[PDB]
Amino acid sequence: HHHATNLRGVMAALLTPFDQQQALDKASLRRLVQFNIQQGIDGLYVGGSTGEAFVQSLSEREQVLEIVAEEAKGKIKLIAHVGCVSTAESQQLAASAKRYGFDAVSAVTPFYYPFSFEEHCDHYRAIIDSADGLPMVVYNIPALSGVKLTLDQINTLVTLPGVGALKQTSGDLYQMEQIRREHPDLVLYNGYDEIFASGLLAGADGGIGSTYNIMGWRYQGIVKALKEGDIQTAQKLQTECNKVIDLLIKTGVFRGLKTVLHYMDVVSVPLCRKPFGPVDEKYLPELKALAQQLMQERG
Amino acid sequence: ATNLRGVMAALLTPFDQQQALDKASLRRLVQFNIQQGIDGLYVGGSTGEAFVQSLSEREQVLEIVAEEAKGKIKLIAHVGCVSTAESQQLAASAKRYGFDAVSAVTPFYYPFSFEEHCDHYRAIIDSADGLPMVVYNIPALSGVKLTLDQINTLVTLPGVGALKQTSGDLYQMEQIRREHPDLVLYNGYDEIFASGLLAGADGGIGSTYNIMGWRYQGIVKALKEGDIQTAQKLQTECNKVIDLLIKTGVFRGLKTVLHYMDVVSVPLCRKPFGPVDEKYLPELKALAQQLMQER
Amino acid sequence: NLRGVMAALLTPFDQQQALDKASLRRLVQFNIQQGIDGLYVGGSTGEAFVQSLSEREQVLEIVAEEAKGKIKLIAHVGCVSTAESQQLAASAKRYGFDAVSAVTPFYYPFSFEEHCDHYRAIIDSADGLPMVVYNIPALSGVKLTLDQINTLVTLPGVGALKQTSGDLYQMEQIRREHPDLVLYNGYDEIFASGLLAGADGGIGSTYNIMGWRYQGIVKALKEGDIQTAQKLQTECNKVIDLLIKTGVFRGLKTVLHYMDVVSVPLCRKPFGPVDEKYLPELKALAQQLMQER
Amino acid sequence: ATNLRGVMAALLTPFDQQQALDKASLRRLVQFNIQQGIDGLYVGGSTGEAFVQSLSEREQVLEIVAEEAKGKIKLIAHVGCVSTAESQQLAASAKRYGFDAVSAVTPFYYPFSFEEHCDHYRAIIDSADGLPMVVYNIPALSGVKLTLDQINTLVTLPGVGALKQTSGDLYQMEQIRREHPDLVLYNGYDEIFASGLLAGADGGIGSTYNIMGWRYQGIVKALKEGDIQTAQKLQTECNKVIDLLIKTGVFRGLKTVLHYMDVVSVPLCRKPFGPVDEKYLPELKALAQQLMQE
Repeated sequence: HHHATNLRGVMAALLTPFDQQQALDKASLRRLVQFNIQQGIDGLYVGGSTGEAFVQSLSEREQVLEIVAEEAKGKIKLIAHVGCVSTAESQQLAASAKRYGFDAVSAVTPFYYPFSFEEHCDHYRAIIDSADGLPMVVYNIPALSGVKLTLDQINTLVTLPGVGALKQTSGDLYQMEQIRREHPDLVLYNGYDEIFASGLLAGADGGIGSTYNIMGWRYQGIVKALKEGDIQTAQKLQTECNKVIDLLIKTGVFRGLKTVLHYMDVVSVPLCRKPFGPVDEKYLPELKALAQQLMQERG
Repeated sequence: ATNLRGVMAALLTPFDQQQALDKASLRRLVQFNIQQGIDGLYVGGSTGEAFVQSLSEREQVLEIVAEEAKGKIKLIAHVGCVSTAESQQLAASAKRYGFDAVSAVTPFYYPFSFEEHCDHYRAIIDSADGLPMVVYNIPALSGVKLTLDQINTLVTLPGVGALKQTSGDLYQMEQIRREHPDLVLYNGYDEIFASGLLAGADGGIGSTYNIMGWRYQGIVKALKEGDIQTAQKLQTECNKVIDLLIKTGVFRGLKTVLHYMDVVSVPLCRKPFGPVDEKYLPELKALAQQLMQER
Repeated sequence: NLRGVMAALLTPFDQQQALDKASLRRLVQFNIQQGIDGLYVGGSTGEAFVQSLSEREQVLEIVAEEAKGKIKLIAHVGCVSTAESQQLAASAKRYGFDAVSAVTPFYYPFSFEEHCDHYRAIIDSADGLPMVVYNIPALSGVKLTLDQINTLVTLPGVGALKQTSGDLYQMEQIRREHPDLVLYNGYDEIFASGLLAGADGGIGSTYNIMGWRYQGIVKALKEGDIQTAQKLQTECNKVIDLLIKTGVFRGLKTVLHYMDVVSVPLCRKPFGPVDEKYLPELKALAQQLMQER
Repeated sequence: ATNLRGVMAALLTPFDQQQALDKASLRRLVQFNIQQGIDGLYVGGSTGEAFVQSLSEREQVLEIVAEEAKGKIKLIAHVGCVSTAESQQLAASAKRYGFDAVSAVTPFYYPFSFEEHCDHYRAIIDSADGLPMVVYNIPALSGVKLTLDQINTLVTLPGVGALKQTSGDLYQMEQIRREHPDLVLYNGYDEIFASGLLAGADGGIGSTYNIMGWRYQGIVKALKEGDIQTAQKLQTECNKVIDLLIKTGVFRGLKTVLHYMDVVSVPLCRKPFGPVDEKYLPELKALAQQLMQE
């Protein structure tokens, strides 16, 4: 619990680049990992939902995990999202994660089927087992999983021996604050980017997100401002993030960020995997507009 | 409507053993919010148990409070009912009693269209005869689930002045604040106050304010001179209290505390609300001594 | 005797949104002739939650003058407030009603225990009338569990469940668990299915236009005329499609306008009027419905 | 696709204690389904624990089923994954084992535009290569809240000859049937099967049919002659079991009953499904004996 103090920070949810055939664009991936590190991001959360995990294989996921150890180990933090519906698939990646040098593992509450809470804790323990002492980030996302944990349940999920943090992809800051109060040293990752500033105020000590792949820096400043006690530009940074977040809801959060990064020239093909479609044409104007904008406010 | 910007207590409505309006306690509770340091009042809301009162009851409360408080603070009158005609009767009555504004929850139970909602609000803003209207939004209890634009359109309606945002979505809070720079934006849920501010609210209307509304102005102060640590500490001490209220049942809890603060005489809510569980009293009893000693 | 096809009465208003007594009366009659086993008085469909207690009492009385000893009359006295529900109940007794009803009190979060008392007080104030416990999650948000349902349908004084839920598994667990219990289908649109899983009746809105069509669904099922039921239900749903699109209450009131029963087809504000463009179909529908019976 | 009409068992996938596919108990469970009265089997669906298998495992299951059942009865391959191409791979495979029908769940987890679903269902029809498709809808587990128009646009995509309707909204079932007199219409919730047939459904695909598909076939029958009273008794007894199988957990519960009837060797579901509770064994045991006789 205390051992996980380091896992604190702003961590990007790495996208997975794909080629004209839907295959892993291995080259574009390699670039993106850099694009991220030169932004000054604290760490990368690899193979999560943003990372398109669920339209890939145990193998394909493992290539990414690997192709990212070669690059980003030692320098920044690496959390490996090893989560599948199957517990055994999860432990395969947890051990592949231990192998490849990773700093922590993480798993989405398994989904589609309605598992009990006892079943949920057994899923997690077994992935920790196979983690061979790597920290666990329990990954909580009701919107998309369909899972609905009480407070007490969530309290129990994070005091399992080997649990080090919480991805809280939830909009409830009453709960976010209740979690802090309860576990005063827990590493509490804000998960919805549209409310980072707000989540930090309730007891977060960092976050994870997908938008960082194109404007990471904005999020670090918000942390700085709060440390400082400068409530004013903190809100300027939240506010500008959501004008981008606003547009990435309109286009498609993944195919938007990728159709951006194609303009920043870090992706040969901005595609997501089927069944996800191509971005609609008329956004290209503004998408082209946003890459062009974002490159200059950094440099 | 900067006059409306503020920490407004959602006034509770006192009853007696026989479930009758307790006007002694109404008046005291009104004074105990003045002396406490509140910017204003929001009378006859959900928190005031509006929907277990008759119109005549909601009128006698309005009248008393303007009697005790007009000129002394801002007063908003929640005049909302499911019926437009009931709602207008109360708008007229609020205007009569000298109120600064009126408010009305989205009308509920039956499905109404968004056009029908707006006409509801047009009709009310009119019987209100010049009072500016606070649109009242509480989706979890109303069951009305408004989009963003729809909410942009309700707030530009003729003679709408403010939005009570009783929502937990601090993304939508920002999108309103960023799209209506001037708008008086009230935070609804007491437990995200600090963060609702950050997201872009300029104040709040809240039920627990009735017992520790300094702690929420104390939140506002703390945030304005960048003392995050006192602010978070407050919210935290607010939620500590909100955790107990959520367990005891919030209105009856809140009243039972004022019953130990000697303000309210019978700590009842109306049937079918029940009494507070006898087991919770020492914790409420000593929340009050605790709280009386902080003020 | 509470068992049957029991039409949820609409409250016809005049051009000033006041109780159109003549039409009210014309609708009691216009229903009475359809075969309907009874009329459900002052429920949601009766626009009750946009009337004062007086106006609701006004209806209970008028109707009970047009109807008592002829058909079954059920009085929905439910408000959010227990005291107010109690009043409408004692009235329903005075006017000599067959049963009272009371939808789970809504808006505020009440405990199931708190609910239970609500009904205990209303069963006392109805002074020996039986209660129709009136479930409706969609509109009230009250999300009842089977176990909670089980105690409520066996509170001493209660005698029936208005099961306004499209969950036909739960219908059967209830028929199973209380084999005698009277239990009304609430969705007009799954009535056929609902008797199949074990409702033995319906309290419904759209019965005000076609009680017989529903009655003849009950016939066919009873008579194993499975082909018939469907045919009917399908024509009973081709309307419900229409009415859902029109505005339902207004839709029905209008149809009763083009049937010469209701002088002015209006609901109270905030329900506005029926769009103009849907008047032809409603008129055609009206003039297709008088043909049958 | 009128030939696809009927009561189909949603096939369970037997596993051993290593969580490896138990191939001798698969074939047995297939033979037990055939011997039982079934019109056909629906393979590697949610009931088949699809979403905890790999593509390989899903393919090896199918193969065993088509070796054992093709010709004899009707065969539907649930080839649905989140990814279109994985569905596409399972699709062609499904055709190599000479299946009658292909199926796929509306892709889940990520929110997909309706358009993006329609294409997905086309790409799988292409690969199905002449095998009809069974649009499989199940809002409760998928979180995909399809409307009426949307659904009508699906089931008229060219190639689609069935809808699996695992939605408990029997008004929607009538609208779909009123609009589509010839569409095969599989009831998906076993606990409202009678009521769903009355609403429109002419077929069924379900998990409980693995232990009492004859009861379900009798409902179709009972109904069609106009014997409501037995349809009723049947559905009420079908429902008595589901009460049971919900308490224990449904797949494992069923795997247990199936174990007692000498069909499945090890009644395990793949983690994170837990084992069934020891306390429920008496009654689960007791249910098997009841059903073998009946």
